[PDB]
Amino acid sequence: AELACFCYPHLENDSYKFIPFNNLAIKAMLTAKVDKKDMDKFYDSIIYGIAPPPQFKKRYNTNDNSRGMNFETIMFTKVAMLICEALNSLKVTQANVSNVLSRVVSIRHLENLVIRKENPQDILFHSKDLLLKSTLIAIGQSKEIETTITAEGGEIVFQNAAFTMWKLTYLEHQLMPILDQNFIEYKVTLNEDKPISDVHVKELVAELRWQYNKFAVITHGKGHYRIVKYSSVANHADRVYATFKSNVKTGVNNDFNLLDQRIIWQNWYAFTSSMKQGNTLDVCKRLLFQKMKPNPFKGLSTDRKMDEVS
Amino acid sequence: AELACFCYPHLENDSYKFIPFNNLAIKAMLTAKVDKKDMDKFYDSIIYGIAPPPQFKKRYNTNDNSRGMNFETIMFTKVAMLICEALNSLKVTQANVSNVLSRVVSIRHLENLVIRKENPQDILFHSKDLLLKSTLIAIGQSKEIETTITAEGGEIVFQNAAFTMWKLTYLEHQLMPILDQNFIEYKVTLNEDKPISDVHVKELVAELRWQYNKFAVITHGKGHYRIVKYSSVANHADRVYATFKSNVKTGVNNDFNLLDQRIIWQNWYAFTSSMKQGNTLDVCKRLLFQKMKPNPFKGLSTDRKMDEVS
Amino acid sequence: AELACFCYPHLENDSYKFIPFNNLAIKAMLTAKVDKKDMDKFYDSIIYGIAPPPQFKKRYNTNDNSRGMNFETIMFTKVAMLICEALNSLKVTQANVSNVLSRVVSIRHLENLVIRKENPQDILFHSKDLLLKSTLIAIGQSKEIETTITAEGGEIVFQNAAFTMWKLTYLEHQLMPILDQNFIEYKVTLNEDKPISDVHVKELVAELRWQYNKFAVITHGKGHYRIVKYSSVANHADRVYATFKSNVKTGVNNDFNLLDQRIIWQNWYAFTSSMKQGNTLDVCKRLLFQKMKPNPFKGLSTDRKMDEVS
Amino acid sequence: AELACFCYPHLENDSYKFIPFNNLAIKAMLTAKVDKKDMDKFYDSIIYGIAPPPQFKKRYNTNDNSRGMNFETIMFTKVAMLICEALNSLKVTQANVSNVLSRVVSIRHLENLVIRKENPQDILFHSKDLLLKSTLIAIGQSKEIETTITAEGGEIVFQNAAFTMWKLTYLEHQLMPILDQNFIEYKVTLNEDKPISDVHVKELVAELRWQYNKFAVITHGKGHYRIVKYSSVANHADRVYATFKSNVKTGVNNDFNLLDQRIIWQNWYAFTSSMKQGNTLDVCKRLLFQKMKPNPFKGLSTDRKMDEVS
Amino acid sequence: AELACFCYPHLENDSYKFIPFNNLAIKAMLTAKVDKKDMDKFYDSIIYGIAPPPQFKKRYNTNDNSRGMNFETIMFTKVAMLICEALNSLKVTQANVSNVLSRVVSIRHLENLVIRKENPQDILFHSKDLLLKSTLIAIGQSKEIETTITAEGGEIVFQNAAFTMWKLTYLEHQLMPILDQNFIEYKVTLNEDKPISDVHVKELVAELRWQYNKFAVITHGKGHYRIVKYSSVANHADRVYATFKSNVKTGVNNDFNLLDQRIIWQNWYAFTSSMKQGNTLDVCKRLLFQKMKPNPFKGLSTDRKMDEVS
Amino acid sequence: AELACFCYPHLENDSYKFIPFNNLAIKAMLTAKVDKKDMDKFYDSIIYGIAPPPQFKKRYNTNDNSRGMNFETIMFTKVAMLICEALNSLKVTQANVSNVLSRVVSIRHLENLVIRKENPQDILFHSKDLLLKSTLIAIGQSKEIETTITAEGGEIVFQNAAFTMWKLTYLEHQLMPILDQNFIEYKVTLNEDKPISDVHVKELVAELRWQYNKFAVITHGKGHYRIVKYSSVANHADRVYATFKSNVKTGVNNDFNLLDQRIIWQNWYAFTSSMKQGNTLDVCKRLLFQKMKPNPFKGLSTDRKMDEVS
Ligand SMILES: [Mg+2]
Ligand SMILES: [Mg+2]
Ligand SMILES: [Mg+2]
Ligand SMILES: [Mg+2]
Ligand SMILES: [Mg+2]
Ligand SMILES: [Mg+2]
Repeated sequence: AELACFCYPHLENDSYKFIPFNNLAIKAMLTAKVDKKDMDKFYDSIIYGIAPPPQFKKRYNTNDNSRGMNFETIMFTKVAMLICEALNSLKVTQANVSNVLSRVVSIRHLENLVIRKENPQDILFHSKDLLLKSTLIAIGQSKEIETTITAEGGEIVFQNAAFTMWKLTYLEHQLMPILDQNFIEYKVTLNEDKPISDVHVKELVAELRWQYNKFAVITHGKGHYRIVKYSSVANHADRVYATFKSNVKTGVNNDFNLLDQRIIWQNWYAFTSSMKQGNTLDVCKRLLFQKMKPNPFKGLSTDRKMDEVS
Repeated sequence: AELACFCYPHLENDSYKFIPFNNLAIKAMLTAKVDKKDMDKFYDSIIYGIAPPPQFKKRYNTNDNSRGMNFETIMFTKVAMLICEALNSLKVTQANVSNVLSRVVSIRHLENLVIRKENPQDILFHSKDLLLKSTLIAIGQSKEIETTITAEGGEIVFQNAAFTMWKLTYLEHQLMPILDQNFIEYKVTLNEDKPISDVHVKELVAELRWQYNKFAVITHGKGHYRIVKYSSVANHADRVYATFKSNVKTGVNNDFNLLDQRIIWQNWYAFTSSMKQGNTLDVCKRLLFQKMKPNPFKGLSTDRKMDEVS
Repeated sequence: AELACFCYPHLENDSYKFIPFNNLAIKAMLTAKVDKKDMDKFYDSIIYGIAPPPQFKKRYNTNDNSRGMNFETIMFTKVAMLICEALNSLKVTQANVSNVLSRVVSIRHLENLVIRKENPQDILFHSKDLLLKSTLIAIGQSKEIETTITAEGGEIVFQNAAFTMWKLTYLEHQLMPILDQNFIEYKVTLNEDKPISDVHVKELVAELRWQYNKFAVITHGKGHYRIVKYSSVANHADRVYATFKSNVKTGVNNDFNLLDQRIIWQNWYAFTSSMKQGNTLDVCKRLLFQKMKPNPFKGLSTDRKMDEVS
Repeated sequence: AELACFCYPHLENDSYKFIPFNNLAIKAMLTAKVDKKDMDKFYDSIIYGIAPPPQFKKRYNTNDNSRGMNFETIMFTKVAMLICEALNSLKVTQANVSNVLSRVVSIRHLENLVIRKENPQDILFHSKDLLLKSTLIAIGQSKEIETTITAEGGEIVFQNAAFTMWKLTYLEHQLMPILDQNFIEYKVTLNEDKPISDVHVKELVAELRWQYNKFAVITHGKGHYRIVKYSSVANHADRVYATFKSNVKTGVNNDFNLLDQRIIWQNWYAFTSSMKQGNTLDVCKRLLFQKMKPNPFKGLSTDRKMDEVS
Repeated sequence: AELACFCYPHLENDSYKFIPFNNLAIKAMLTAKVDKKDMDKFYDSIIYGIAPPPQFKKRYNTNDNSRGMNFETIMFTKVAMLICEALNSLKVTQANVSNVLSRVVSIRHLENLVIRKENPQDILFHSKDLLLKSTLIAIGQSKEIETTITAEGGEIVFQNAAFTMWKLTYLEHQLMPILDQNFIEYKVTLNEDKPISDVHVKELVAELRWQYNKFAVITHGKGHYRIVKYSSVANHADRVYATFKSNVKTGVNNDFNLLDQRIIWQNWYAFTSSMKQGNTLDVCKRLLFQKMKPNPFKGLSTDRKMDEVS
Repeated sequence: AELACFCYPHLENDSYKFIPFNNLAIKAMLTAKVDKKDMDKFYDSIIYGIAPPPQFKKRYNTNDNSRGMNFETIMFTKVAMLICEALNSLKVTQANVSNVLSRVVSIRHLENLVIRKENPQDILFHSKDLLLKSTLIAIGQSKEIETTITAEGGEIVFQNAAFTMWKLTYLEHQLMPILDQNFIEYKVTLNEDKPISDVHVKELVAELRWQYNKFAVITHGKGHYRIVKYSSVANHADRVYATFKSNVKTGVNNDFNLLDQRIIWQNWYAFTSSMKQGNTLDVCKRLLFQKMKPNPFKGLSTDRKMDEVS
């Protein structure tokens, strides 16, 4: 959903502060009759303050809508505050306000950060500057790359010198949980942005082949690996391509990190290298469905299997 | 119930302060044997302080009484405090104390205000002067008209530039809930006290005809619409008339706002216009039961129906 | 789903008997690896007997599939028995078996009949020939028209000399309940197949205008009215048309009862009269979205409203 | 545990009938003081009948013993009856009684058969001769090979023309459940005892490599595959060897079916082929821990992965 | 309580049959106003049949009485039936009826027999003649001695060739449970009425010294041992003496089995041998409180302790 | 477990402070792939701080490990803090840090101290110096002897001028409870370290013989008695000997307090006196299993028994 779904802008001393919505103001908005002239304007409830633009009604779950968010949970307020805390660390100028609030962000990413920020064991609980960097990356108002320390979080299921792998907890989420219960996705983040030695890559690939054999290793180009079910690689190719296409139409720069060719699924490296060369979706997606002949380390499966036998 | 059911007056520096009753003092009063000479005087429990006059015993629920209030709930204290907070914002002089405490008020209205005052999303939680205006209107110690910002509250089910419509939550109430579970009533308050354009009236009437077709649109003359079941319009006519009659006997001024003739139920506008002309109950009530031939906007039902089909 | 999802055919003395599936046989089928040569053939589990053809896997709910049926409930067995009881009342010859088992039927209709058959108050519990007629209509192996006595059932919400109106209980269903909780549909069945006097039609239309004002009165042409939300008339038009189209391609006769023009929604009568004239979907569906100028009984709303006021 | 833990022998007309123990007779036995002269003799409680020999005390769970069985469950009686039903289908002669009752059997195998026998969907519920064959195989009083139709049961997780694979449910068991909750074991039984075509083997191996990559495919030589965690192959090698060794000392014939070399784990085929050649445990077990260079079908993993991508 | 608390006599063909009371007839009796002339006569409720004599009111628990029985439990009916079943196995003649019904019996003993009779594992469930012998002993209408096979029952906590020891379950009882939760009593019954070898006595005494060191071994003279807390031996001496005294006044024969002098508590053997010589209570009870110098088997404690160390 | 399982060292101003681990840092460590070069080094999670050395993985309960501790309970943090509070009361120098953190301690002892420290009735709650002395004794960084005031705690079941006896509550523990539910152990601590008069010893031995007859009175040499089941004396002899042996190899001084010969179990005094003379395990352990002929106070059992009879 867009940032304008959680906060509205307020000017103070020619510097913009952002304010979370009340959920009762959202609920009043969803019952409002509004002119089409006013659907892009912020709504005013008399009782509960300002509400998002009525054009965003579909972002909110209703008796009719299940494809939105659960805006009446406490989590909605925590995520709105988190966004607002980060938008206020910038001082957005009037020229920029409409653009920042238009940015579409992952609610599940933001919720996971709240879970990190409120956990006293997590470094984000103790470093207001780390949390701010983490949130700024999430809401796309920073060009730093998400790494382990700035990751959205989840359950750590594997760690080594170079990588931390997280299980994404989206089924348990309060604000916008994934509905199909057959969902499983993992994330591999970089600990540092340095080059990685071959042994630390071998360790990762061994774990993925042994424990995540039914998962593809892909990426959306923003610097980290995503461990997704093979039955969903086709949908991921669609969304990655739409984003690559939409950014070519808008002029936004498309720098896509293909990551290590030894870790990424071979077919996915093909589909995304082709995409990075400029080919259309159909040229690109057909490479997902080919069976390619060749790979990087051999016998990794056997080593781990023989370790278990002991 | 009368204001004297929640507070008693105490003098300090020739200015009256009001003090909420303890519910255990009420419970002691309900067991007291009192002279008829003393039934209009405030009762003294030895253990729990002052108690309402014993003539008010019927206002309180007992093993025998179900037509009173649940004075032992925490809500009774909150409502008593709310009343007392407003009575203390005035400085009632000795000549006036008996009259203010004699005023009969809607407990359900007062309870709903408590629900607004204790809700951090509600403007009443943040504006002590709005809350005071709201309470003063409720306890009839102000001649301002209830509007959306000063409304008793409830669930917002419709809003536009001119109107907010509230569902009255009286079944869930703690202090004096409505007992029949077949109850449904709605309230339409004015957002501002200005004149209203024809489009904003058309929007309201369309919603009422489409979503509240089984409800009459009536008013008690105090500036807002009440959406009530047709099976209860007869009882409402009684109470509105009794009030109009009792105020003619007492000399209290009867200014009755008939509201927009395009919104009010046609028959009800008739019964109340006749009442405002001075006719008796029987002349007036018989106009409720006539079927009148004609109305203000045609095809509003069809427009909304055709919108839904898309 | 097709009849072959609940029973398989077995020959005895050149007369076909049908046998319900075990749900564990279905569960074994859903784990089976089967040649494409064999996907239209009945599956053999070793432990639990015969199972439906693997081409029907999608009809059954899985960890992956939610758009099928809950075949592991007791209700699945009751519905399979009901089908089988009716298929055995016929003696289907070898030429016919594949055609009967190919027939697609409403599981919710069949489940509702089970609820009637097992209820000792219901005439279906007492008349094995009524139940058989009811089931034969449901599984499309009879050309009699569904009437009140043979209806699928539900909660009776209105009855008069000519009509019974049923609320469809599909949200509570065990085998294939409707998932959106915003669902409400009603059914109006004929008590007898005779002509209906004008007063009995006036009674029905009055109830629908007063109590079901937010519902369209439509029909699928098989002899009874369906009371559906206006927001769903578009989807109903699609399915009715597909059926009318698919039967023109297959040569199946399309007799469509347009029912009383005074009861059916005006726009729907148009879309279906146009369909019955042979026009394409787009010519027909556009008549759903027009606003037409004129209707049959006037003042019915007012009469019922005035009755309530008393 | 030994068969003498569930039944005792009783002679009628020079033919032996077997009788299940009462669990209260077992409980009396566990409190009994018995001469060492009598520890191999059946115990007599006065109140509850005959009880197992006191030398079997350790087979029964106590406040002190957790490595025995839950003899006070209803399941103990069902398993005792099942054993007794099968022992009575034979007519064991006096020379044989001590030998049959000495036979050690898998309680979990017997419990699983009870779960099949009491399930109306299961063929064992309907065929008293199949159930008897199944039980006779289980209690080692038959030289037929366990196949799908005679299998102990469990959840079917894969089936094809040649094989059925079962998940062993031992954690849910009442009489002697597996305690570590980290347990998972699967069983692959033959549907028929015929030769198996190469495609049906390819189908099995593809499923095992894709869905059971973290499992070894081994066998105990009695005609079916066992899918066990690699971390437990070492323990299985011990038990298989002890049995092979103990049968060489006792003269019992050791026919060990090595099954298909394309399905069995390569190392396990080695350890068991060596065992079948007569080598000692240490020569044999060391072959489990080698990493061997080569295998039967290549690209099976890739085919299944590419199927999922579609 | 007396037998007349559970049944009343009814004559048929000059042979007496006994009939259980309805608990509602008892409840009517406890509200009845009755002449003192009629307190020893059976009461007639009009609605529920015959009720016990009103002189027995104190035997029944009331809002006022806790020292009686819970006559409204199902257990009361089962115990009444058990008594009645045994009274009907005799054919009590008119001369005898008043005497049998006057007999005072242990309700807890009778309840325990019901628990044995309704247990399919218990021989009493299968032998109507054993159950009858057991009940006849209990209600003192038989001079046979209670043994293991005829015991009242409970949990078996020790058994050997000569003895069975039972834990008395009186805290869990439905009809008349022991109220202090600090209660523990055990019973040692003879398996046969033969002489007992010295090893089987050594086994019993070893178990009592090791596991029941805080318990006295006493007897009430009726052929079995009672394992009671030392803090209650004084009360037991009272009741045993009262019975021995009351039977000397009534002429009932007093045969008191002193049991094995090696098993009985030394002091208790003294108090009861003195009682059997004719001394008064004070001569006898003072022997309970002496500390006597010497005993039968030495080192039994040490043997059992050393067994445990291994 | 070793002290390094709860805290890691941090240097400040050439004085060492110790810091508790986060349990999420431990959980990240248990998923980490670590070089063998690094298994003795403290682990760094990026998100949750420092974690114990990976060589300690087995000290922590996992889905696979039940023989470790429940490090995710709040109790783990309280025990880590308690350790850290005591390690910081010392100022451990760099030479010493590795040695202190290597010390193996009783987690159950530490948990019991937490239960004392957080109890406002306990003197440890009020005396930070008593608590520190108590913890320093527990973690073996003090040579004072545990006494009643510094005891680990538990339920007091007996007290006199010289001794307090505690029931060890290890089954209820959160961090590392004893799993067998058949566990019972008691502790007898000295109130003062003075000589004890003969009457106060007689009082203790009387209580142990009467109420703990099935328990051996032993000691591990550190100044207090342990009341353990005879069935476990053999295991205790093993552990006491291993400690005595391991300290002879390491040069740590072995001062073993044999305590009062009148209180200790005779056989145990023998096994430990022999151990203190230098004999091997087999010479020593065989003295546990002998039956020795003679003891200190006679008739103590009889006195207590006779007290109870009154
Ligand atoms: Mg990415
Ligand atoms: Mg009004
Ligand atoms: Mg139809
Ligand atoms: Mg095998
Ligand atoms: Mg006796
Ligand atoms: Mg010690």
